[PDB]
Amino acid sequence: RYYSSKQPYVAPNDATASSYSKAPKGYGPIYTESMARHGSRGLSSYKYDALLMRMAETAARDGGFKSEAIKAEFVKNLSGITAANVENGYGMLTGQGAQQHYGIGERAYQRNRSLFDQAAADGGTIAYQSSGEARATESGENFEKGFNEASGGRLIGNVSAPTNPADSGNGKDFQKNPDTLYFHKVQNPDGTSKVPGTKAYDIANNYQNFVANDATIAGAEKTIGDNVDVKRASHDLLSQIFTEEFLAKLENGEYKWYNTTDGTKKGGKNCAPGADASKDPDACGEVSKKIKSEYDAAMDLYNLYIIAADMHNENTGDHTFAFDQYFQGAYADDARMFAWALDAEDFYEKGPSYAGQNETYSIAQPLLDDFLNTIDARVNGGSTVATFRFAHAQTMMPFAALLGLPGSTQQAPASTTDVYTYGNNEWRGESVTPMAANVQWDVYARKGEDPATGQRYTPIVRMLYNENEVPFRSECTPVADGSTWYKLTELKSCLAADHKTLGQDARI
Ligand SMILES: [Zn+2]
Ligand SMILES: [Zn+2]
Ligand SMILES: [Zn+2]
Ligand SMILES: [Zn+2]
Ligand SMILES: [Zn+2]
Ligand SMILES: [Zn+2]
Ligand SMILES: [Zn+2]
Ligand SMILES: [Zn+2]
Repeated sequence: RYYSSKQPYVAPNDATASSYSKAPKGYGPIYTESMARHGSRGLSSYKYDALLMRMAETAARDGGFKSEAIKAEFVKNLSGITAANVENGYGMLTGQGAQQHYGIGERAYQRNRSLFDQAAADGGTIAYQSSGEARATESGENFEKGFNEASGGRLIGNVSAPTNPADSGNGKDFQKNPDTLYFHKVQNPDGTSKVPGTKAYDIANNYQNFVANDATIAGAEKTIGDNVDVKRASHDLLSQIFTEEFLAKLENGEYKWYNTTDGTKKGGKNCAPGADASKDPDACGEVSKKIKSEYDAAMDLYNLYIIAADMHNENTGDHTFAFDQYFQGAYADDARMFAWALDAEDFYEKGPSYAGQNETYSIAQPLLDDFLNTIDARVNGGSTVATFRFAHAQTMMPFAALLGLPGSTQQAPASTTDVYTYGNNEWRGESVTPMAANVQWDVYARKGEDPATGQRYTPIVRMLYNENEVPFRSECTPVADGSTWYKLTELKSCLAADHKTLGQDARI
C-alpha cells in the first residue's frame, strides 16, 4: 500500500502485548515514560486537493480526460476528500487518530498496572506534556481517556497540575514543553517563540540554517526530484486519468497551475468550499504552491492516497472518496516510487541523512536529556511515576536516529548522486515514524543496598518502540546475556556521543 509516514498505527496483537519480557528477580516497577507522535490526521492545508482540482478544471475545458466517467470519478474523489477535511478541520486529528491513542493509553496502564495501582494508593502523580499544537494535545487527551477507563478512574486525582497548560478546556491537564517536543523550530505552536540566546533557540536556529543552506542535502533532493524512474511513474500514474495529448502538453511546459482561484499566478487567495478562514485558516492555500510537471501532479495525487488511509472513519456518507483505485495492480510499484521520494525528503532533513554529519538528528538531545532527567528525579525521591509526551514526526525521526533505533542506523553516502534509495538503506517512513509512533521506557529497581558498595542498586531500563520490545544500540551491554534490560548508568554511558560501554560493570 506504501503509505510512507502516513502509515496508520498497527497495535500489538494479544500475543505481542502479553509476551513482554519480565524483569530479573527482585526488581519492581518505579517509573515509566513515553514520547508519542500524534495520531492520524487530515490534510494539513488546502493544497494538494486544491491544485489537482484546478488541473481537473483545465482538463475538463480542454478535453484532456480519458473519458467522462473517469473525469466524474476524479472530480468526486477530490470533492469528497475536501468536504471531509472541511468538516473535520484541516490539520486536525481524525477519529482513527483518537482511537490509536485511546488504545495506546489503555495498554500503557495495563502494562504497568502494579506501578499505577501503587501510585494511586501512595500519592504518586502522572505528568502529561504536549508540544502545544492542537493535534498533539488532542492525541494526548484521547490517550488520557484510554488510560483512565483502563484504570477505572482511580488515577484521575493524581495528575500533576501544569504551570503552563495547553488550554483552558480539556487540555487543562497538559504542560506545554516546546523545548523537548518542538526543538526543531524557533517559533512555538502556541504563537510564542524560543528566546534568542537560550540553548533551545540556538539548537532550533542552527538546525534550520543548516538544512536550508547545506549543499549535499539540496544536491541529493535535486537528484531524486529528477530521477527518471520517478518521472516514468508519474507519467504512467497520470496515464490512467489524462490523455497522452494532455500529458504531452504538460511535460512540454505548456501548462501550469497555481493555488489560486483561477489557477493563474495573478489570482487571489483560494479557500476550501464551505470553510471559514477565521475558524479554519489552513483551509486556505498558500498561493506560491503550484503544479508545473507530471511529477507535481502525481505526487499530489499520491499524498491524497495516503491521507485517505488516515481518514478512514471520515469516509462514509454522501461525499466518499476512493483514491486507492488509482494504485491497484502494477501501479502499486508506482506508489513505491512516490513513497521513496517522500521518504527521501524526510531522510535527508530529519533522519540519519548523509554520512559525515550529525546536525539533522543531534537536535533531539534535549528530549533524550529529559528522558534521563525524569528518571533521575524519580529515583532521587520524586513522586512523578510517569511522564507521557505527545509531539510530532519532526520529533520522533531525529530521536530515532539519535538513539539508533532499528531502521535509523544507516546514513546515506556523502554524495549528491549516490543517494539514499530503497535498495541501499533500511530507512522507511512507515516503520520509523508511522502515525502515533511512540517510544516507551519501563524502569525497575531493586530494594536495599548492594553490599560491598555503600550504594543502592542501579535502576534498569527496558524499551518499547511502537509497542515492540527492542534492545538498545549494539554498543550498549545489557544486564545479562540475551537480556533487553539495561542499567541506567550503562545507558548514560553508551547513549552519549562516545558510545562507550561500562563493560563488566553493566551486568547484574
Ligand atoms: Zn486532560
Ligand atoms: Zn483530565
Ligand atoms: Zn532543502
Ligand atoms: Zn510504472
Ligand atoms: Zn508524460
Ligand atoms: Zn503514456
Ligand atoms: Zn458531509
Ligand atoms: Zn526539502
